[PDB]
Amino acid sequence: PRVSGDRTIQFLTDGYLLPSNLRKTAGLEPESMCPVTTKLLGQDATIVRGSAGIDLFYDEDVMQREGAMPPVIGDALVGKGAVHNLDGEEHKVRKAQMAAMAYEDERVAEFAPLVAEEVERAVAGWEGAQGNVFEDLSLAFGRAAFRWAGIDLPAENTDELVGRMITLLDNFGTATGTPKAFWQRRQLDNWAEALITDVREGRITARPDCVLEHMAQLTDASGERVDARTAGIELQNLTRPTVAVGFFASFAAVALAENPQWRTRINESETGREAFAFAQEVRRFYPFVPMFPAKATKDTEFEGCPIHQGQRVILDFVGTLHSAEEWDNPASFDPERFMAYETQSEAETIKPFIPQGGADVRTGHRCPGEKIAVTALSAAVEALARPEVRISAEAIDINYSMTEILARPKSGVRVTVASS
Ligand code: HEM
Ligand SMILES: CCCCCCCCCCCCCCCC(=O)O
Ligand SMILES: [Cl-]
Repeated sequence: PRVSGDRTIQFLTDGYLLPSNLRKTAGLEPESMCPVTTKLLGQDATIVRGSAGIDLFYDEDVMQREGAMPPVIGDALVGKGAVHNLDGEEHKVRKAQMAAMAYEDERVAEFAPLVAEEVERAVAGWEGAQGNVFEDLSLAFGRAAFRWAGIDLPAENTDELVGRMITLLDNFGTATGTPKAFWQRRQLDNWAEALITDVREGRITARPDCVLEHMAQLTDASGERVDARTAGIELQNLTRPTVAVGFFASFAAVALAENPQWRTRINESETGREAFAFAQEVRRFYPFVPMFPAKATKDTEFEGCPIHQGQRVILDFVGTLHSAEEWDNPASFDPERFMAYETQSEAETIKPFIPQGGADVRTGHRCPGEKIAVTALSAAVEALARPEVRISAEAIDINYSMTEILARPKSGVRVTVASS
């Protein structure tokens, strides 16, 4: 199944609709698990979804990541030289040092009280006032992330830097926004490089064993220290993605307005299980990652389709999270599908549940921040569900576009907290 012509522009105009549009244009039936091949940026690109597509995408014998992401996205979103671009042993060594910070249960347990504290502070600012879920909880997450990482700055400096990360996250994916994203990337990179260099030269003392200290000590596979700008880029890769949970927190507010019986179950629970399952179904249901790219390292073959060395393989995330072959009633928002699960570690066993990637965190490229993200999103869900929180139901607060990346309600979701 091919679609003719170069569809680079159609990737921009369709956003999250691109993979299902191309499958339709190729003549596949709805719910087909057949690959579809198009041309993107001058080369073939084969879009796959579902469990067999996950296995291909994460097979590092045949897939590499270097060069797979277009730099206009990647250089702005993750920075040059980031772990996302690395392959083989250099990737393994870099990923081990970053997963040691984000994915270890002891460090996640350090983050939990910080994000609960910052979320409660944001929600307190809504009392009798006009709040914004996306802007205010993204800022709360960023404040928690900076304190968690040991980035110790005056309050106004932290807020300004988190503000830059929000502006970057809110703009990297459109033609109008990309110069704004690249400007923020340069300022943030300059800031993080100077902070890393300050720690390495003794001008700033990091808390022992904190994330900032471990990023200043970042080394490569030969044993040499990674240059200071790249280490600052990796420090951002352990704080900016936490700010980005604000997108999921916006959707969670929409979902609580739309599911009042689940909201009641959360408010009446003492276990946290409903809020956890609700947070997971927000990540399953709502669009965040549209798709993700890799490049073939050698000629191979997937379900009768030839894969040429150098071409892209694109894992369709929306189509995997919404596949009728992988999920019962995938168009239904239904937290019951996660109610039997207790932790994010247990949720990893669900093979098509890949909102932040698939396969294994330490041996592959899968996101090492899912425990952090579910912790932050769960804290948001619990606070948003409380009955004094009044979530606006107007069309600009509740609806969101599927043709723009990243997606969120246009208003950010307006909220207020009832006060006497
Ligand atoms: C806001 C929710 C988040 C989403 C939707 C998200 C999504 C993703 C995705 C799709 C990937 C790529 C997986 C792959 O290459 O196969 C990724 C990688 C990564 N994420 Fe996340 N992420 C989130 C939160 C976080 C958090 C909280 C952290 C850490 C604090 C984090 C750090 C990373 C890192 C370091 C990588 C690169 C891993 C690698 O290439 O080996 N992310 N993320
Ligand atoms: C022409 C487009 C091809 C593929 C485009 C993929 C867009 C990727 C966007 C999501 C990347 C995951 C990182 C999210 C969290 C963060 O880095 O702050
Ligand atoms: Cl299911």
